[PDB]
Amino acid sequence: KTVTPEWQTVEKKEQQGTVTIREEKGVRYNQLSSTAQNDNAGKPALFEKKGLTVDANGNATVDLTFKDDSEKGKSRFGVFLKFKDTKNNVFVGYDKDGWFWEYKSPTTSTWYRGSRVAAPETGSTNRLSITLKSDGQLNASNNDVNLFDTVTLPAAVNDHLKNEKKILLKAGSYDDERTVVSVKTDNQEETGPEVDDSKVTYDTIQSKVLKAVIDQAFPRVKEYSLNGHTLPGQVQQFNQVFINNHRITPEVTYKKINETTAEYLMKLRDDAHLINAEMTVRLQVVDNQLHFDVTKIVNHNQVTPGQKIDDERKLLSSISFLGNALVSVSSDQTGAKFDGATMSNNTHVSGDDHIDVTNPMKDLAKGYMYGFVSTDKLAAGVWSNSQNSYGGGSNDWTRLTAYKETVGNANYVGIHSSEWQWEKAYKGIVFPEYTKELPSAKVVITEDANADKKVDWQDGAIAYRSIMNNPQGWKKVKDITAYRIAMNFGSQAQNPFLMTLDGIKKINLHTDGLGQGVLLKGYGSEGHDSGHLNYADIGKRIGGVEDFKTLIEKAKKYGAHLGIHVNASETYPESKYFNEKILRKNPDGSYSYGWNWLDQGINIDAAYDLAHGRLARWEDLKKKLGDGLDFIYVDVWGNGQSGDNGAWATHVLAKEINKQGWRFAIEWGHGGEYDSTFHHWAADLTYGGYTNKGINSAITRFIRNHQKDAWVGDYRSYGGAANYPLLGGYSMKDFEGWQGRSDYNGYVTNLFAHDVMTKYFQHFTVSKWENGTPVTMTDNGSTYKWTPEMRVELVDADNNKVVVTRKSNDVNSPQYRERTVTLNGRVIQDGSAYLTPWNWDANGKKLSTDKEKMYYFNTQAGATTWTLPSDWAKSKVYLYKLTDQGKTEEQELTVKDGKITLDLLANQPYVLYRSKQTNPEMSWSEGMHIYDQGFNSGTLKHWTISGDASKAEIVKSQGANDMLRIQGNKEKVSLTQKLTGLKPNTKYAVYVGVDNRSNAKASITVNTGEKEVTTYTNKSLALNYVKAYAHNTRRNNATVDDTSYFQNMYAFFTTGSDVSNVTLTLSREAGDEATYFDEIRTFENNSSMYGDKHDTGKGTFKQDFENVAQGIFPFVVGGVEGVEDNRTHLSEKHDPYTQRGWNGKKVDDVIEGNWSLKTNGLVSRRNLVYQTIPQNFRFEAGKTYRVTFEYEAGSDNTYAFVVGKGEFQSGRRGTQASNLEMHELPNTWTDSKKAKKATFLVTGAETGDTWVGIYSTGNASNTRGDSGGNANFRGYNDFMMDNLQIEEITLTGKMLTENALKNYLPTVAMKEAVFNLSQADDDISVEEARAEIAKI
Ligand SMILES: [Ca+2]
Ligand SMILES: [Ca+2]
Ligand code: NA
Repeated sequence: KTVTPEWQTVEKKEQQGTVTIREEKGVRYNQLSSTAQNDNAGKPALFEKKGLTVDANGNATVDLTFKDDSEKGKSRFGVFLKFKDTKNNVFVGYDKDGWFWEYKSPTTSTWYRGSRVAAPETGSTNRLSITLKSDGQLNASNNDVNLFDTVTLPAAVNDHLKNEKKILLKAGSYDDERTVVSVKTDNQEETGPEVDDSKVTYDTIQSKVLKAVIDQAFPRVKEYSLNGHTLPGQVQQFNQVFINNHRITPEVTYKKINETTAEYLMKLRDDAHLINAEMTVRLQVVDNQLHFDVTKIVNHNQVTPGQKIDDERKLLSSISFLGNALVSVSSDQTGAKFDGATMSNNTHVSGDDHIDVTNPMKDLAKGYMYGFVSTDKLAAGVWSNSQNSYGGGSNDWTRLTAYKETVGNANYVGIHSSEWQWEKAYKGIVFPEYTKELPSAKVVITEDANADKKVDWQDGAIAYRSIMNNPQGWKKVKDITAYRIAMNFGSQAQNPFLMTLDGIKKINLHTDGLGQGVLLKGYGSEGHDSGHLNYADIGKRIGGVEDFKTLIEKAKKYGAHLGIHVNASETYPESKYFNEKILRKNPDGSYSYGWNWLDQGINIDAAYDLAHGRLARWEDLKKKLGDGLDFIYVDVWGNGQSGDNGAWATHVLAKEINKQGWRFAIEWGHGGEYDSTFHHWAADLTYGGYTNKGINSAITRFIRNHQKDAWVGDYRSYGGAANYPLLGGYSMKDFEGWQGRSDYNGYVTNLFAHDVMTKYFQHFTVSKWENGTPVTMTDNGSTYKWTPEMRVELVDADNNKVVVTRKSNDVNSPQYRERTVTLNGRVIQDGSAYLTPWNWDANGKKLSTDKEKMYYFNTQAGATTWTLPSDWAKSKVYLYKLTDQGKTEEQELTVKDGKITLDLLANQPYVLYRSKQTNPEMSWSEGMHIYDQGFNSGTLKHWTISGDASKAEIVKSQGANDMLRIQGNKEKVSLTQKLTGLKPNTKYAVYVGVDNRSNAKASITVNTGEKEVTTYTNKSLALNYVKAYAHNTRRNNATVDDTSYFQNMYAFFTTGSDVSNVTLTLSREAGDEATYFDEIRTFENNSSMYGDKHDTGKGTFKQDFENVAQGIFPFVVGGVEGVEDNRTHLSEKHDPYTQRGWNGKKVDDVIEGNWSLKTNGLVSRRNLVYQTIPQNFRFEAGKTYRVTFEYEAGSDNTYAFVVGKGEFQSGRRGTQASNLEMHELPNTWTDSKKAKKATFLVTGAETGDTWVGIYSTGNASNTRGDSGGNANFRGYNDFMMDNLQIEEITLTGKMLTENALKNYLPTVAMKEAVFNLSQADDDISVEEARAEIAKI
């Protein structure tokens, strides 16, 4: 008997309730109760379970079954996640009035308005799921009912609770009322009507191999028979359908077209429900398949896609043959069994049902995705194109429904097609024709199909592949081994298109031609989460359409497939397609705001969007890009931001995308089961926790493992299916920016550790799946039982046979986590090492004999011996070490009676070949006008060095990222290349990224043949805080000593008519310390900032922001939010939406022209938002300048103009905030219709060291009674700059007193000292000036 509670009250004396163990009905519980000495505010009864705690990766999951034992309407229950205290937490729970979320923190505390799901009824049983992630993405469901739309915690709120690991249940009291809930513990230790065929007239259609007995009155199969064996269809007559969810007995006329084909015309009429249609069903046998097809529908009501309709009831919306089993099995038959699959993304809970059809037996009426019935002799499987959904979770994608039906002494289980869809409409407007897809289902019948001398669901599964749908593009999945995100954000152009080609080339070498998948996140507009919906708006700062086309063409040669990250759920005002009609509104007419980051977005009504030309937008992208693109990754879709993102809506989206020739990929793992080939939740193992991963179904994975990356990969933490799956499963990493990750070594290692074998298996189809003994595990706050897979067999078109076997059934054994793989009887993997053949090129084509190869990888040291196949056995054999320079350290191995022994470096890939091989010339950085732009070629030979060439060399950053370094040179060292492929008489920009730790001059110089422009830096003084950038200052990316001061150094120039002798020169003067360079980028640019001219030179400096090459030049982003997707960027005009007045917006996004420099929401941070650095603009020693700009600010004194010098807050004297010269700026709308103008006099410190910038003060903003998105959208918390001008002048005392006057007047309008300033002597000295101004 159990005396041990799974739950206990917390230790805080006053937050204590009463835990008690209670065993009632079948089940055991722990009853949590509140007491008299509790309340619902500071001192509620809190409870706590060992293990239940935010996971290593910062995701909180709760999956709690319970029942409410409180008096009806008297309960206040919920879960606290990431709990710090009563006023610092996230909460999901209910009260009288239903389910809500709520969060509390200094910055922001609110809860859920908007209609709630009703609270649980007393005693009813509740399966609660809650997820809070690292994104701050909160979702919850109760008994598979979504409780609310996804909420994302704001940056401020999430950052504060990021570290909190507490997960508590709350039970609150109020006066006499108490909360009492019983949580379900982990530990818990026939007749029916007979048939009457007397009036039925049957018929038979038959192929060579399959015969089906069919009714002449209604399209139903009585039985099938293959090779004398039988399976029933629908034994009892049911001559009724459901149209628009209404029961209707059709008027049917029948006609047999030929021996294989019969068809029925079916009239459907119900005046009371405005039904008046006819349809033609066709039943056809082909080989061993029965095809059920509605071949024609006619709605006699008048309906026209695109046109509005007066009464949605006149549409023929849904057709249901539910009640007619397409195939079934009888408990009278031997081996009677049904097996089905339902959606599960919980690594602990399989989604599969395995039911013996017996009499007696349990009720069965359930939706399924895949379904099979089998006897001892035959198996059948059913397919349907139904996009029915019975609900969320396991009720979704339920294209089949299985039913128990008692007929006489027999229990039948039959598989029916779920409801079909047809004419649908949104707010009266009928959807486009292409949304309609004629209903269709198929049955396949099979004898043994995997030669194990028994007939079960697996035999159905094998047969099922010839009737099922297949995700468009699925054939490519096998050979995409290296997926990766290349990211751009905030006008920064972190990963230009042509530059991505270098990374493709790099991986090509290190993997010896394995296939790649690069997802361009921020390909459009300014980057990621900018200009959503305008899919055709390829981003100009990363190379425009021209470069994106080049990237696609040249990537083919390396098996690099490209995709783009899009969003069909949300848009920002900047966008072209942004417009009030497309926006989503709540019942009360307020906007459904999306997330606030660069700008505050607004959700869109996807239904409206579909009804109003969304297809046009895909076709524009296609017209713009042309052929070449592989896939489209649709972010967000699934979270209900944009409304209905169900099976039906998702199918329609996928068809739009597919129709352009593109593959479909989604974020959601629940999502797009019918069409997707890639799910981020499945692929990125460390994200969302154990309940948000891939499809946990042996049946589904059996069927489709080779077609998509959608499965449960290896992640020991998550347990269950995730504890070393035998088929592996794609595990993703990256090094080109995503989530601040730019470490290259770990990318390749992971690739061989997990993905090579995962992809090997995808070159075969599963044919046998054998499970072992149930085993007990304990993780993520529970103890649960799990049946692992023990043996999987796969097969090939050419009869090759792979056999994967787990080396132990014992979960405590380490060999539980080990497998052996045999190819045709021969061992290719055992435990930590494998030696796999790989006989396919990057694009999956068969490699020619002479190019066939094997890969070796071993996660430990130690010798391993391998038997060679017959065609390698009597041969020479060469081992190569694979590095970022390709094949290295060639080594002839010794073969000994068909065996070789490898004793090599652990976690290092090697490739074996039958003959000597060489690496090819990569043509690095091609199209970028320079060779090896990022120093990946292992050599500086291409550079003309001048000086002591030993003082320059390529070195690796702390992120394994190659860089040029010059150091310890006692004389000038310089490296020169000629710029290639330039256009005559054309304006250009070039930058090299530079991080200079020496005071010595580090310079970039272009010489056009007609002119020479130069730009230089001394010791760098600005840390790099751009999260998506390779050389930001995170440890894993730091240059050296855990810091990075990398910033782009520019030179602007113009070619003359002769381009044959344009050279670029990086150089460094004498110094001991190091300068590091990386990433030389040269590109067309039409700015003119230097005395109204383009070329770098003397003259007044002006930035109107209209022709910025990249970034926020001459500023660089500061440390105000640490290394981050910085919330300062170039904002784009789209009038009226981005300007004053629209939706109550208080300030302009763009002050003049089409572009301005916008900061969003960074108020009250006490830190530098951005600053100049000397290499972008140098305030020269002793000279005085007049800095001038126009600006908008939505609150008084939230942002300030600052003059500083040296490295800000570097711990050196006077680099502190106090010591900056600071000018707080007032708001620009309360008393003005346009941006105000600022003027400052700045004199360069003698250390050549000075800079100016914008600082976020400690003052609070003033949102004028607004809040939420309204507050964000309207710019109370924003700051915009435009029309910068810096101009050298002659400092004089008078000059100072005049500028002071202008700066002190605004105070005077709400004195005598200031009047006296205005009549200061024309020749006041700078001293007396400062004297007087100080006294004001
Ligand atoms: Ca079999
Ligand atoms: Ca402008
Ligand atoms: Na923007």
